This record gives sequence, C-alpha cells and structure tokens, in this order.
Amino acid sequence: MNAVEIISRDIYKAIDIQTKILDYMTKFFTDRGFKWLLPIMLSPITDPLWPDPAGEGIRPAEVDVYGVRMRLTHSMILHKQLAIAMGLEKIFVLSPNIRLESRRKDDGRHSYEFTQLDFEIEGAKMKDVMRLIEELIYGLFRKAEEWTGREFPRARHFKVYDYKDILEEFGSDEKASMEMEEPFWIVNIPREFYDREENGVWKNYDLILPYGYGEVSSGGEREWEYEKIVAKIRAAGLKEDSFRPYLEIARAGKLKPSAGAGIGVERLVRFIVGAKHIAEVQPFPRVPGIPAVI
Amino acid sequence: MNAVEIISRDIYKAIDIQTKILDYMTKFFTDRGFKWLLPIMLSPITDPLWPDIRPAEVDVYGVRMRLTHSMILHKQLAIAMGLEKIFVLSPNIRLESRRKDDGRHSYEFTQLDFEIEGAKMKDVMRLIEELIYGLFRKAEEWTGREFPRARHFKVYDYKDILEEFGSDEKASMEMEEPFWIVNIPREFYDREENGVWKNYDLILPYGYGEVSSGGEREWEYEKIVAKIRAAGLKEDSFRPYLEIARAGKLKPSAGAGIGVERLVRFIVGAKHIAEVQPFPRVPGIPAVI
Ligand SMILES: Nc1ncnc2c1ncn2[C@@H]1O[C@H](COP(=O)(O)OP(=O)(O)OP(=O)(O)O)[C@@H](O)[C@H]1O
Ligand SMILES: Nc1ncnc2c1ncn2[C@@H]1O[C@H](COP(=O)(O)OP(=O)(O)OP(=O)(O)O)[C@@H](O)[C@H]1O
Ligand SMILES: N[C@@H](CC(=O)O)C(=O)O
Ligand SMILES: [Mg+2]
Ligand SMILES: [Mg+2]
Ligand SMILES: [Mg+2]
Ligand SMILES: [Mg+2]
Ligand SMILES: [Mg+2]
Ligand SMILES: [Mg+2]
Repeated sequence: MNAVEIISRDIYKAIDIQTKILDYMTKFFTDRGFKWLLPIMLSPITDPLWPDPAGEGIRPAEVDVYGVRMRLTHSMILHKQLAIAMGLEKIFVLSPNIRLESRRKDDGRHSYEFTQLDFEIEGAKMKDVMRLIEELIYGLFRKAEEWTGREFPRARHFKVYDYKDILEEFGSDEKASMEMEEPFWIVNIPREFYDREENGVWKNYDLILPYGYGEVSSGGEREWEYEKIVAKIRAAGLKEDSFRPYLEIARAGKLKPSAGAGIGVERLVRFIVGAKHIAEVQPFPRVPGIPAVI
Repeated sequence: MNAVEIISRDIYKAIDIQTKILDYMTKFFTDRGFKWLLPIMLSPITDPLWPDIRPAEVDVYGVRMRLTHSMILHKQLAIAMGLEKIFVLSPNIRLESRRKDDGRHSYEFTQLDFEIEGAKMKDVMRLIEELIYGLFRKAEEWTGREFPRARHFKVYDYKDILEEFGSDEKASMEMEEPFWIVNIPREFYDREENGVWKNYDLILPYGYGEVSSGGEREWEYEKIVAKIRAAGLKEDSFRPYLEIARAGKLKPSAGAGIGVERLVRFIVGAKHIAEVQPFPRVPGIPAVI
C-alpha cells in the first residue's frame, strides 16, 4: 500500500485489544517475580534460525557500528542465556525482531518486523514452561471473552504431539492447525544448537493455535556445555566464528541449565480479533518480501 | 571488558529497580486510556535529530531503510490514524561519537515515547510532573532513600539557561530538584509560533542531566517544508510523511519521550549508564556482545 492508504485503515479495535493483551501479559510475569529487561537490536551475534524446519535459512540484516559489523536481532535467545548467566533467575523482554523473510512466507502469519514476549527461567524443565504457558493462555482467553463478548477455546491444558507424528498424520503443522479446534503442542523438533538434545530427543515445544492460525509460541530447555554446543554448530555447517563471544562464555563454563519461550504478540492479537492477515493489526505493515513505504 | 567480564558484573539491584519502574510507567499510561503500540526499527523515514550524525542504514528487499533515530514521525502518523493517545517502549539506535561517552549516553537505548491528539505544551508538562512525583514517592519505598520532593518544577527559558549557566548540563549540576527548559529551537516537527517554540526538556538534578524532551507539533504542510528546506535537509528523505501532510491528514498534537535507562540510572544512583545495562552500548566502543 501507499502512505495515505496505510493511514486510512480502521485498526482501532485491534490496537485496543493489543493494549489489553500487553497489560495482561506483562503483569502475568511481573506478578511471578520475573525481571523486565530492555531489548537489544544490534550485536556481533544473533539467533541463526537454522537448522529449523520452519525456515528457509535467511541471513540477518547487518550494519557497521564504529567500523564493526553488527547483526540486527533475529532473536534474543543467546542474550537470554547470558542474562541467566548473570544471575537474574527469571527474565522477560518485549523484544522486536527483524527477519527479512521471502515472499514465500507471506502466509498471513508473518511480518518482517515483529515483537515477541521472550522469557527464560534458570533451572526449568520443558514440562514447567509448558505448564506456565498454558496458565497464561487459559487466563488470557477468559479475559478475551469479556473484552470481545465472543467465545474462545476453553481448554486448561493442551494435547501433546511428537513432530514426527504430526508429519505422518497431517503432513505439516499447517494442516494440523487447520484440523484442530483447540491449541495444541508440537514437541521434539530437531533445530538450532541451543535447544537441548539428549540421545536423539529434543527437549522443545511449539504452541499451535487452532483453525489454521498456526504457531504462536516456541521454546525449549537449553544446552549449556561447551563441547556439546560446538559439535552441534559444526554438524549443522554453521561457523564457530559467528558465535565467538558466546562460545567464550560457554568455554569458561558460565552457561547454566535453563528453559524458556517466546510468544508472538501480533500473532496473538490477530487470533483474538479474528483478522485474516497479520498486517491488519499493525499500524505500519511489514509484509514479507515487500519493502514498506512507511 | 571481554565477554566473560561483561557477564561477571553485579546488576541484579539495577534490573530489580528497572522492573519496578517499567511496571509503574506502563500502568501510568494504560490507566489514563493510552493505547500501547509496538515499536518499529526499520523505515524509509526517521527523526533527523537536527538541527539541535546520520542514521544507520540497511537494504531491505533492495530498498534503503533507516534504523530508528526516534519514532517521532510514526507517532504523528498514529495520531493521524485516529488512535487519540498512544505510547510505545521504543528502542533507538544513535551512533554517537566517542566524545559523547559522558556517562549518560549509550548508542542503543529505549525511550517511553508518547503522543496525545489536541494537547498543549502545559498539558504534557503537567502529565510528566504527575508521573515523576508519583515515581519518586514509590522509589522512596523501594530503596529506603529520599528523593526530590517538588510537586511542580521550575520553568526556565532556554536563553536564560545559556546566559546564567552556559548549558543545561551546568544547570543540572547546581539544582536539587527536577526543572524544565522551554522554547528551544530544534527539529522541524516541534511547533514554532511567532519565534517561540512550544517545546520542553525535563532536566534531572545533581548533574544527571536531561531525562525527557517533547513538544507540540507542526501539522501544516507548508510550514513543515519551509523549516526542512531552511535547515538544509532533503525533502526527499521524508517523502511518504510529506505526502500525508500534503494530503491534509496530520493533526495538532503534543507528546514527549522519556529515557528509561537514564531514569533507572538516577533512581539507583549509578555513576555511568553502562552500569544499569546488561549489555553495555558505550559510544565509540563497538559492543563485544
Ligand atoms: N516473521 C514473524 N512474524 C510475526 N510473528 C513471528 C514471526 N516469526 C516468529 N514470530 C512469532 O514469535 C515466535 C518466534 O520464535 P521463532 O523464531 O522460533 O518462530 P518461528 O519458527 O521462526 O516461526 P515460523 O516458522 O512460523 O515462521 C513465534 O512462535 C511466533 O509467534
Ligand atoms: N544516546 C542516548 N543514550 C541514552 N539515552 C538517551 C540518548 N539520547 C537520548 N536519550 C534519552 O531519550 C530522550 C530522547 O529524546 P532526545 O532526542 O530529545 O534526546 P537528546 O536531545 O538527543 O539527548 P541529549 O542532549 O542528552 O544528547 C532523551 O531525553 C534522553 O532521556
Ligand atoms: N521523543 C521526543 C523526540 C526525541 O527526542 O526523539 C518527542 O516526543 O518530541
Ligand atoms: Mg515456527
Ligand atoms: Mg520462521
Ligand atoms: Mg519457532
Ligand atoms: Mg543527543
Ligand atoms: Mg538534548
Ligand atoms: Mg532532547
């Protein structure tokens, strides 16, 4: 769209919903003793987002800072681990991400700029995090019924499926979402080096919304051991050079076991207001493959 | 500081205070009916920060985008969309020189940025005073220490600061209460009427310096483009914004941005802003992490 067209849309309802969602979610975490961090947008290191069945293997945008190449944040996952290393115990951030995805990813769920509420908990296990997310989501959906006067899935806990089993039964998480009428978990997905893997099993989880809305949250237990981390990076064809300061911290033995997740704020707003395309809930759309005018 | 030294610092108390500050400030705006917007980091347009350095840039699908200097122009566009009252916790990227490493500058930071349709300068100042007074009282509970009391702050004209103290920084070092500086000639978006600028900076005492800037805004296309031309800026670096102004869609408003890290610094009483950041971003020193 062009500038004047963009500012001509009526998105007041979506923004009012977003405000209520942000109020609810931030209070959820501060009420439970989480510390609230500010984001970083530029770093020598960022989330590789690869390997990942959910991706095409994009490289992060980058810019020079005092002559040094910095990467724009793909996600703050490595920084969350470092925050745990600093003894903050339980942390969250409203983190903007920049992911220059292709036109193939303009499916109504993707934006090339977006924010996730990203959180991490020292010593947590996958079951603990999934239980916390269920509590947050159940509580939010009850609130959403008051806000909108419409009904939302009533489930207090969600069914759990192995990634491999999803592939076999539905073919893809896409079709699975299409068939379900309640949120559900997909677990054990081989992906990035930082998700914990133990004897062929991945200790990770994606929360999928029903009715074709697709993934809304993703997380895992983490790796913390240097030699294990380096082997995974190498096996994936990635370069140790891209993670140098982080691997220095790992080699020193300063990473601690932890688990966490990120929740897409815009994807959640979209679900609650029932928008067909995520661009409808953004004052300034960032459609994959289409450079925005404003 | 290498990577290991950076993460070996003690920062728990500062983050603890920051959490309480963020909880207080976001609740302050939601309580008063403000909409909570999410930030943008890449756009063809951004705050020039001049008259008062060039924006970092990156190509996005073949188009040159600017990293956010500030969301000022986007705030005005949200007013134009009819959102009425808005705020955002907005990260900024400002690649300042090594000279700006003065203890209150970082090349990445967040401001709580807000805007209100139809508001006048004294409306926004009163609102900021209410916020700060309330925060200072809560901080006495959190920290067991005493903070500035003033319910309302002294107002200095910009010229009177220059003549009596030389700069806002020297003024800061000699006050014990927050104070306002008004009528400062700067960027094209602040409203200027009869040689008077309808704008304001909130300055902290004890040498901590500026914590907020804001103003009523220009909304008329002709008035806007004159100030841009006069300043020596390129109209074509603001095209889609000027399209909207020319279309007659900009509305009168006022607002301000408040430096979150600068506030945390004041309340914990840290000598350098880097002490309250988990990952320091010191001007002229590319971060190691
Ligand atoms: N391009 C995007 N646009 C909007 N929201 C997103 C986008 N990418 C991720 N998110 C949201 O934030 C979370 C990000 O974590 P993560 O990087 O692991 O997601 P993802 O694997 O890349 O998602 P997807 O495969 O659907 O593109 C997601 O669960 C989702 O809710
Ligand atoms: N480099 C920075 N580091 C940390 N906080 C900043 C920085 N620049 C601005 N801020 C904070 O956010 C606000 C941003 O608005 P503004 O553009 O008007 O600041 P500024 O005029 O450029 O600040 P200053 O004169 O100290 O350099 C400031 O009032 C301040 O609190
Ligand atoms: N946030 C300021 C602008 C800035 O200082 O970046 C304002 O609202 O005027
Ligand atoms: Mg995914
Ligand atoms: Mg993806
Ligand atoms: Mg994911
Ligand atoms: Mg400045
Ligand atoms: Mg200033
Ligand atoms: Mg200023």
